[PDB]
Amino acid sequence: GLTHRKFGGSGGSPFSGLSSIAVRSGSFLDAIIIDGVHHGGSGGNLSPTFTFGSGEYISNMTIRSGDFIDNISFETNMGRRFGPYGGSGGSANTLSNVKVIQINGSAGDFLDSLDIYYEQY
Amino acid sequence: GLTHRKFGGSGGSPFSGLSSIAVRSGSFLDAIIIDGVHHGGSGGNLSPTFTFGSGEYISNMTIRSGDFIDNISFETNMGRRFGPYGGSGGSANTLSNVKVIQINGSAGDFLDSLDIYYEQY
Ligand SMILES: OC[C@H]1O[C@H](O)[C@@H](O)[C@@H](O)[C@@H]1O
Ligand SMILES: OC[C@H]1O[C@H](O)[C@@H](O)[C@@H](O)[C@@H]1O
Ligand SMILES: OC[C@H]1O[C@H](O)[C@@H](O)[C@@H](O)[C@@H]1O
Ligand SMILES: OC[C@H]1O[C@H](O)[C@@H](O)[C@@H](O)[C@@H]1O
Repeated sequence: GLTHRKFGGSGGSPFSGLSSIAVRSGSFLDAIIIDGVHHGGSGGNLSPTFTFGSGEYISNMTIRSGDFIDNISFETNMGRRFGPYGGSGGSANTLSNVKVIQINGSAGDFLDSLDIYYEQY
Repeated sequence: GLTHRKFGGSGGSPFSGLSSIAVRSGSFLDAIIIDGVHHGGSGGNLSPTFTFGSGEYISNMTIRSGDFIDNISFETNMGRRFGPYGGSGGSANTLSNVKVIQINGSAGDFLDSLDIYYEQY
Protein backbone atom coordinates (compact mmCIF):
# COMPACT_ATOMS: atom_id res chain seq x y z
CA GLY A 1 0.00 0.00 0.00
CA LEU A 2 3.03 2.26 -0.33
CA THR A 3 2.78 5.22 -2.71
CA HIS A 4 3.36 8.98 -2.81
CA ARG A 5 1.57 12.17 -3.84
CA LYS A 6 2.89 15.56 -4.90
CA PHE A 7 1.45 18.91 -3.83
CA GLY A 8 2.49 22.42 -4.81
CA GLY A 9 4.23 24.03 -7.74
CA SER A 10 7.41 23.53 -9.73
CA GLY A 11 9.76 26.04 -8.08
CA GLY A 12 12.33 25.78 -5.33
CA SER A 13 15.20 23.41 -4.64
CA PRO A 14 14.25 19.76 -4.05
CA PHE A 15 15.10 18.38 -0.62
CA SER A 16 14.67 15.08 1.19
CA GLY A 17 13.32 14.57 4.69
CA LEU A 18 16.35 12.29 5.04
CA SER A 19 18.84 15.14 4.70
CA SER A 20 21.90 14.06 6.70
CA ILE A 21 23.34 10.91 8.28
CA ALA A 22 26.03 10.34 10.90
CA VAL A 23 26.75 7.45 13.25
CA ARG A 24 28.43 6.60 16.52
CA SER A 25 30.35 3.40 15.86
CA GLY A 26 32.59 0.97 17.70
CA SER A 27 32.22 -2.78 17.44
CA PHE A 28 28.57 -1.93 16.68
CA LEU A 29 26.50 1.07 15.63
CA ASP A 30 25.99 2.77 18.98
CA ALA A 31 23.65 5.24 17.25
CA ILE A 32 22.52 6.58 13.90
CA ILE A 33 22.22 10.36 13.58
CA ILE A 34 19.39 11.33 11.22
CA ASP A 35 19.15 15.08 10.52
CA GLY A 36 21.16 15.68 13.68
CA VAL A 37 18.67 13.68 15.76
CA HIS A 38 20.25 11.07 18.03
CA HIS A 39 18.97 7.49 17.72
CA GLY A 40 20.99 5.25 20.02
CA GLY A 41 23.43 5.43 22.90
CA SER A 42 26.46 7.47 23.90
CA GLY A 43 29.21 4.92 23.22
CA GLY A 44 31.40 4.69 20.16
CA ASN A 45 33.03 7.38 18.05
CA LEU A 46 31.03 10.04 16.21
CA SER A 47 31.55 9.92 12.45
CA PRO A 48 31.43 13.10 10.34
CA THR A 49 28.03 14.12 9.01
CA PHE A 50 27.10 13.18 5.44
CA THR A 51 24.68 15.71 3.94
CA PHE A 52 22.83 14.82 0.74
CA GLY A 53 22.81 17.32 -2.08
CA SER A 54 19.71 18.22 -4.03
CA GLY A 55 18.76 15.14 -6.05
CA GLU A 56 21.32 12.94 -4.27
CA TYR A 57 20.03 9.80 -2.55
CA ILE A 58 21.28 6.47 -1.25
CA SER A 59 21.56 4.02 -4.14
CA ASN A 60 23.55 1.13 -2.62
CA MET A 61 23.78 -0.25 0.91
CA THR A 62 25.60 -2.96 2.85
CA ILE A 63 24.34 -3.65 6.38
CA ARG A 64 25.80 -6.10 8.89
CA SER A 65 23.04 -7.15 11.26
CA GLY A 66 22.38 -9.47 14.20
CA ASP A 67 20.54 -8.63 17.40
CA PHE A 68 21.84 -5.11 16.67
CA ILE A 69 23.25 -3.21 13.69
CA ASP A 70 26.95 -4.09 13.53
CA ASN A 71 27.98 -2.09 10.47
CA ILE A 72 26.68 0.25 7.80
CA SER A 73 27.98 1.55 4.48
CA PHE A 74 26.21 3.17 1.56
CA GLU A 75 26.83 4.87 -1.78
CA THR A 76 24.78 7.62 -3.41
CA ASN A 77 23.59 8.00 -7.00
CA MET A 78 26.33 10.63 -7.45
CA GLY A 79 29.25 8.37 -6.53
CA ARG A 80 29.73 9.43 -2.91
CA ARG A 81 30.32 6.82 -0.21
CA PHE A 82 29.70 6.67 3.53
CA GLY A 83 31.51 4.24 5.81
CA PRO A 84 31.91 1.37 6.31
CA TYR A 85 31.44 2.15 10.02
CA GLY A 86 31.18 -0.49 12.72
CA GLY A 87 32.35 -4.02 13.44
CA SER A 88 32.56 -7.40 11.74
CA GLY A 89 29.79 -9.13 13.71
CA GLY A 90 26.36 -10.00 12.42
CA SER A 91 25.52 -11.08 8.89
CA ALA A 92 25.75 -9.06 5.69
CA ASN A 93 22.76 -7.81 3.69
CA THR A 94 22.66 -5.49 0.69
CA LEU A 95 20.43 -3.03 -1.14
CA SER A 96 21.42 -2.42 -4.75
CA ASN A 97 20.17 -0.04 -7.46
CA VAL A 98 17.61 1.62 -5.21
CA LYS A 99 16.47 5.06 -4.08
CA VAL A 100 16.24 5.14 -0.28
CA ILE A 101 13.20 7.13 0.85
CA GLN A 102 13.28 6.81 4.64
CA ILE A 103 15.40 5.28 7.40
CA ASN A 104 13.47 4.16 10.49
CA GLY A 105 14.32 1.64 13.19
CA SER A 106 14.60 1.07 16.92
CA ALA A 107 17.40 2.10 19.27
CA GLY A 108 18.49 1.85 22.89
CA ASP A 109 22.07 2.03 24.09
CA PHE A 110 22.81 0.62 20.61
CA LEU A 111 21.12 0.84 17.23
CA ASP A 112 18.93 -2.25 17.50
CA SER A 113 17.25 -2.36 14.09
CA LEU A 114 16.73 -0.44 10.85
CA ASP A 115 13.67 -0.23 8.59
CA ILE A 116 14.69 1.21 5.21
CA TYR A 117 11.93 2.35 2.86
CA TYR A 118 13.15 2.52 -0.73
CA GLU A 119 12.20 2.25 -4.38
CA GLN A 120 13.72 -0.77 -6.12
CA TYR A 121 14.95 -0.03 -9.64
CA GLY B 1 8.72 -0.22 -6.90
CA LEU B 2 8.33 1.04 -3.34
CA THR B 3 8.96 -1.42 -0.51
CA HIS B 4 10.94 -1.77 2.72
CA ARG B 5 13.29 -4.21 4.44
CA LYS B 6 14.10 -4.77 8.10
CA PHE B 7 17.57 -5.40 9.52
CA GLY B 8 18.64 -6.09 13.08
CA GLY B 9 17.04 -7.51 16.19
CA SER B 10 13.90 -6.96 18.23
CA GLY B 11 15.16 -4.66 20.98
CA GLY B 12 15.21 -0.91 21.43
CA SER B 13 12.60 1.81 21.06
CA PRO B 14 11.16 2.27 17.56
CA PHE B 15 11.81 5.66 15.96
CA SER B 16 11.02 7.32 12.64
CA GLY B 17 13.42 9.23 10.43
CA LEU B 18 10.59 11.78 10.32
CA SER B 19 10.85 12.59 14.02
CA SER B 20 9.69 16.21 14.35
CA ILE B 21 7.86 18.84 12.29
CA ALA B 22 7.58 22.61 12.61
CA VAL B 23 6.73 25.34 10.11
CA ARG B 24 7.18 29.03 9.44
CA SER B 25 3.78 30.26 8.30
CA GLY B 26 2.13 33.47 7.17
CA SER B 27 -0.16 33.67 4.17
CA PHE B 28 1.87 30.67 2.97
CA LEU B 29 4.24 28.06 4.39
CA ASP B 30 7.50 30.02 4.38
CA ALA B 31 9.29 26.83 5.45
CA ILE B 32 8.81 23.34 6.83
CA ILE B 33 11.14 22.27 9.64
CA ILE B 34 11.91 18.54 9.47
CA ASP B 35 13.98 17.24 12.40
CA GLY B 36 15.09 20.80 13.07
CA VAL B 37 16.36 21.17 9.48
CA HIS B 38 15.18 24.32 7.72
CA HIS B 39 13.45 23.89 4.34
CA GLY B 40 12.30 27.28 3.10
CA GLY B 41 12.76 30.97 3.76
CA SER B 42 12.99 33.29 6.75
CA GLY B 43 9.55 34.91 6.59
CA GLY B 44 6.49 33.98 8.59
CA ASN B 45 6.09 32.93 12.21
CA LEU B 46 7.76 29.83 13.64
CA SER B 47 5.26 27.31 14.98
CA PRO B 48 6.10 25.10 17.97
CA THR B 49 7.79 21.79 17.21
CA PHE B 50 5.65 18.64 17.03
CA THR B 51 7.66 15.55 18.03
CA PHE B 52 6.25 12.12 17.25
CA GLY B 53 6.21 9.53 20.00
CA SER B 54 7.31 5.96 19.49
CA GLY B 55 4.74 4.34 17.21
CA GLU B 56 3.02 7.66 16.46
CA TYR B 57 2.74 8.70 12.81
CA ILE B 58 0.73 11.03 10.60
CA SER B 59 -2.60 9.41 9.75
CA ASN B 60 -4.60 12.29 8.23
CA MET B 61 -3.56 15.37 6.25
CA THR B 62 -5.11 18.44 4.64
CA ILE B 63 -2.85 20.46 2.33
CA ARG B 64 -3.72 23.70 0.53
CA SER B 65 -1.55 23.96 -2.56
CA GLY B 66 -0.97 26.18 -5.58
CA ASP B 67 2.37 27.33 -6.96
CA PHE B 68 3.46 26.99 -3.31
CA ILE B 69 2.19 25.28 -0.15
CA ASP B 70 -0.42 27.62 1.33
CA ASN B 71 -1.47 25.59 4.37
CA ILE B 72 -0.85 22.34 6.22
CA SER B 73 -2.63 20.41 8.95
CA PHE B 74 -2.35 16.80 10.06
CA GLU B 75 -3.52 14.35 12.70
CA THR B 76 -1.65 11.37 14.12
CA ASN B 77 -2.83 7.83 14.81
CA MET B 78 -2.91 8.76 18.52
CA GLY B 79 -5.34 11.65 18.19
CA ARG B 80 -2.87 14.55 18.19
CA ARG B 81 -3.27 17.40 15.72
CA PHE B 82 -0.89 19.90 14.12
CA GLY B 83 -2.06 23.17 12.62
CA PRO B 84 -3.78 24.29 10.51
CA TYR B 85 -0.92 26.69 9.72
CA GLY B 86 -0.89 29.03 6.74
CA GLY B 87 -3.30 30.91 4.51
CA SER B 88 -6.49 30.30 2.56
CA GLY B 89 -4.98 30.37 -0.94
CA GLY B 90 -4.43 27.39 -3.18
CA SER B 91 -6.68 24.36 -3.42
CA ALA B 92 -7.37 21.71 -0.78
CA ASN B 93 -6.15 18.12 -0.94
CA THR B 94 -6.36 15.37 1.67
CA LEU B 95 -4.69 12.18 2.82
CA SER B 96 -6.90 9.93 4.94
CA ASN B 97 -6.30 6.69 6.85
CA VAL B 98 -2.61 6.53 5.98
CA LYS B 99 0.79 6.10 7.61
CA VAL B 100 3.13 8.84 6.40
CA ILE B 101 6.64 7.47 5.84
CA GLN B 102 8.57 10.47 4.51
CA ILE B 103 8.06 14.16 3.71
CA ASN B 104 10.16 15.50 0.83
CA GLY B 105 9.68 18.51 -1.42
CA SER B 106 11.31 21.63 -2.82
CA ALA B 107 11.81 24.99 -1.13
CA GLY B 108 13.14 28.48 -1.78
CA ASP B 109 12.03 31.60 0.04
CA PHE B 110 8.77 29.64 0.43
CA LEU B 111 7.87 25.97 0.65
CA ASP B 112 7.26 25.33 -3.04
CA SER B 113 6.14 21.69 -3.06
CA LEU B 114 5.76 18.58 -0.92
CA ASP B 115 6.23 14.90 -1.83
CA ILE B 116 4.64 12.73 0.87
CA TYR B 117 5.48 9.01 0.86
CA TYR B 118 2.88 7.02 2.77
CA GLU B 119 1.14 3.68 3.12
CA GLN B 120 -2.56 3.81 2.21
CA TYR B 121 -4.77 1.77 4.54
O1 LIG C 1 30.10 -0.16 19.31
C1 LIG C 1 30.03 -0.76 20.60
C2 LIG C 1 31.28 -0.39 21.38
O2 LIG C 1 32.43 -0.72 20.57
C3 LIG C 1 33.68 -0.52 21.20
O3 LIG C 1 33.90 -1.41 22.27
C4 LIG C 1 33.87 0.90 21.77
O4 LIG C 1 34.01 1.87 20.72
C5 LIG C 1 32.63 1.33 22.56
O5 LIG C 1 32.71 2.69 22.97
C6 LIG C 1 31.36 1.10 21.74
O6 LIG C 1 30.21 1.46 22.49
O1 LIG D 1 20.26 -0.78 22.11
C1 LIG D 1 20.53 -2.00 22.78
C2 LIG D 1 19.72 -2.03 24.06
O2 LIG D 1 19.95 -0.78 24.74
C3 LIG D 1 19.33 -0.66 26.01
O3 LIG D 1 19.86 -1.57 26.95
C4 LIG D 1 17.81 -0.91 25.97
O4 LIG D 1 17.12 0.17 25.33
C5 LIG D 1 17.47 -2.16 25.16
O5 LIG D 1 16.07 -2.29 24.96
C6 LIG D 1 18.21 -2.16 23.81
O6 LIG D 1 17.95 -3.37 23.10
O1 LIG E 1 3.67 33.34 4.40
C1 LIG E 1 4.07 34.37 3.52
C2 LIG E 1 4.08 35.69 4.28
O2 LIG E 1 2.80 35.84 4.93
C3 LIG E 1 2.61 37.07 5.61
O3 LIG E 1 2.56 38.17 4.73
C4 LIG E 1 3.73 37.38 6.63
O4 LIG E 1 3.66 36.51 7.76
C5 LIG E 1 5.11 37.14 6.01
O5 LIG E 1 6.15 37.28 6.97
C6 LIG E 1 5.17 35.76 5.35
O6 LIG E 1 6.44 35.56 4.75
O1 LIG F 1 10.12 29.44 -2.54
C1 LIG F 1 9.59 30.32 -3.53
C2 LIG F 1 10.74 30.79 -4.39
O2 LIG F 1 11.79 31.25 -3.52
C3 LIG F 1 12.91 31.80 -4.16
O3 LIG F 1 12.60 33.00 -4.83
C4 LIG F 1 13.55 30.87 -5.21
O4 LIG F 1 14.22 29.77 -4.59
C5 LIG F 1 12.48 30.25 -6.11
O5 LIG F 1 13.03 29.24 -6.95
C6 LIG F 1 11.31 29.68 -5.28
O6 LIG F 1 10.30 29.18 -6.14
